[PDB]
Amino acid sequence: DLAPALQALSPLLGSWAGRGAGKYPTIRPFEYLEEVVFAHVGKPFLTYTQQTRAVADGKPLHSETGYLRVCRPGCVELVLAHPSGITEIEVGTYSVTGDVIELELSTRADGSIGLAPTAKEVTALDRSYRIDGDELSYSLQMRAVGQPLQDHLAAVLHRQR
Repeated sequence: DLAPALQALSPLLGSWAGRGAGKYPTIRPFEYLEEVVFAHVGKPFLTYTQQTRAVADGKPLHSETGYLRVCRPGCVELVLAHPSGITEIEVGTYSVTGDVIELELSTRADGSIGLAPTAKEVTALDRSYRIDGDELSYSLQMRAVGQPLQDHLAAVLHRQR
């Protein structure tokens, strides 16, 4: 069933929902609801899809989709497409301390960003995830549009039954 390489990350499997917030020097702050699903097809990667929407009415905001590859246990390659015309490969590592998993990834660690002709100029993304039991939280930092690498999105999600 589950590929051996994915065993440490098995607590990610399933559906998660919660709420977060975003900011950047070039935009107004905002908040969002978020739904994520992690699944697999028997190979050494997880599938991942995310949709966010406005807190007030539920209007679609951002989404992302792709794969969390486990090269060899302890190392990850996150490969993502964004509907904003951007692709992202973040590379990094994780650690398990009991029911806590900490994952740290970045495009800056031999990752990649691709920009469609009409996309905004994003040049680096860093992600820090913590899965603690039924709570998943993250912070994402971004370097883009003339601004230095800094906090951009963060959320807390909870495992759905």
